[PDB]
This record gives sequence, structure tokens and C-alpha cells, in this order.
Amino acid sequence: VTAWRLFIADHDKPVVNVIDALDGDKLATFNVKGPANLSRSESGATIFAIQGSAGVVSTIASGIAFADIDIDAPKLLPLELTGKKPGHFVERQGKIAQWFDGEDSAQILGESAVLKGQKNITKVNVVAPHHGVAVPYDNYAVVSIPNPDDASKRPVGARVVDLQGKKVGDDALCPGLHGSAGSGDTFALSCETGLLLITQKNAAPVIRHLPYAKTLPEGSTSTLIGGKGMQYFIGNYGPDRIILVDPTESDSFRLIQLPTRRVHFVVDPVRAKFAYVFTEDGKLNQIDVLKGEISQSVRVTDPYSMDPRPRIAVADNKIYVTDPLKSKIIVLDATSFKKTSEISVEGQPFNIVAVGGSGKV
Repeated sequence: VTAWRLFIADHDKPVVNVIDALDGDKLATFNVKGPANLSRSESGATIFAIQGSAGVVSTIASGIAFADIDIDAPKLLPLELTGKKPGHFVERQGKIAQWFDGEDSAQILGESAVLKGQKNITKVNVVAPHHGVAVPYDNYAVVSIPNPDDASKRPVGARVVDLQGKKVGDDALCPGLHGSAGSGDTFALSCETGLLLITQKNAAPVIRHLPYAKTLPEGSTSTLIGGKGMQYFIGNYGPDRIILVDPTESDSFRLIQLPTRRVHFVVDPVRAKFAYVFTEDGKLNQIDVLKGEISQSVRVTDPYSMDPRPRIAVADNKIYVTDPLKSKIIVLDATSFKKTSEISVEGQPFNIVAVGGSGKV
């Protein structure tokens, strides 16, 4: 049995739609408190709907878990996280860290408990409310350090804390810290001088700094995605360029110039040599990460000359591009890179995540 599902948040309405990615039919629509940004767990078993303006994070059991596969209907869980302006969500190996821009704490919990209907939260102090990020580790977390002076500015680095908020090592200064992603056993935080790279073995997590290569043009990264199946990061580097970073090689950086400005990007979790960038001209661009170049482009929507704009997700052998102003999802074959289908979604379909796979029953 093969099963994949899309989870789509409306830009304005407090709704999340669940769509069977394979035939387009609707599986559920969930009503939440506010418009949501969506994240999935690594296992794909839970979906989190972050509602910045409503002070809540809702949780969805996706209904697909695992090889052997167990398939149920998707369901809104009664577990909700509460706090002012929920922010960056980071999940790793079933450990969850939910940041709150308006709180003195981040909330750490575990996927296994969430799915069982349990809410077992550890609040870790982050010194001062700010727009930051928490990465969960075994018996530790990495949390951004709020800007001294103001604190409403971007954070100035990160540090290891134990789960009582106590600092462990020394601070890792990274001015203008913004942007985070995991790829394999390595987690990256971007800032004005480069990337913080985080790994954990059997002790405290270890942070090291990778400066932007001296050969790059002036610029820095403020958003990151992480490869799945091959270890790398993709960041923005100015509005019309991206950088590919290999954190395991000394020749770390490759710059790609886009023809027009970036709207969104995602990696391909199935064909790990590829990633995808959507640009304001309305094209989907295939990034061959090994060669460091755009290998092809295809027009998918009308231009969105830089509020809602398309978002990409990948499921099985298909790519899904939300077209909010046209109340639909465009579906392309990943291999041929051609449109094959469209799926209607009422309203302004915006953020999108996909889960699934295959297993015996």
C-alpha cells in the first residue's frame, strides 16, 4: 500500500485542508484558531499548525506512520501549545522545540507523547522574549541569545543549555542570527558572518562556526533548508541568489544566480540529488545539488511579481505547487518536470506539507 497526504493552510482563513496527494480528494478540513504555518515531524506522523496571531500551535495526527505502514484518518488532536506569538518550530528524532516570540521560554516536548494524547512540556528559559530558535537535543537544547540592549533586534548567537535553561559551554556568537535547518545529524543556524553547525554525539551538543567563503559576493543567509538523504543546506543569499553548503567538505560553498527573485524553496526527499526553487516569474526551477546548477525550469503559475504566493511540496514522484490566488494546487511529475494535474482548494491555499510513503499491510 502506498499513501501520501498534503496538508494545506489557508493564507487568511483559520483552516487546514488534508488532501490525498495521489487522487486529489479531500480527507478533512480542520478548523483552528488562526491562519497557520505548517511543519511536519521527521516521521511524518504529526503535523504542527503554528498560529502566530492566535497564540496557539495545533497538532494533527497525519494518519500515516511506519517497512510496514499503518494508515488512519487524519485527526486534530486535543493537545495544543499555548503562548504569545508561536514562532520557529524544530523537530528532530521525535524531540520537539516550539519557540514563542512573546515568551521568556521555549516549550520542549516529545512526538511519542503527543500522538498518545499526552502533553508533557518542559519550559526552557531563553533569557528574554525575542524572535529566535530552539533546537532540541538529548538532555540539552540550543537556543538563540537575545540581543542585549534592545532584545527586540535579531539574536546575536546561540548557546547550549540543559533543560533547566542553564548555560553549558561558552556562547556561540553569530550576529544577526536568523534561519535554521537540519540535514542528517547536522543542524545549521545562519547569521551575518556564516553558519553555526550543530551536532550531538554522547555528550553536550557541539557548535562550530562556518564563515561564508571569502570568494562569495557580499551577502548573508536568512532562511535555510536542509537536504534529506544527502547532507547539505540551501540558503538565500540576497533576494535572487541561493547558496548550497556542504558542511562535511572544506570547499563548502556554491552560489546559484536565479533569473528572478526567490519565492520559496524545498528539497526533494525522495531524489536526494535535487532541490526546487520557485521564482516570482512563476517558474519552478530544478536545482541539481551535486553539480551546483539549475538543471531545468518549468512554468507553473502566472508571475507573482514578489501577499500570498506559491509554496512547494514533494510527495512520492510528484511536486505540488499551491497557487493561492487561483484556489488550486498544480501537480507536476518530478521526473519529466511537466504539469500533470491540478487540485482545487477553496480559498487561498498557501503553506503546504506532504507526508507518506509505502509499506505492507
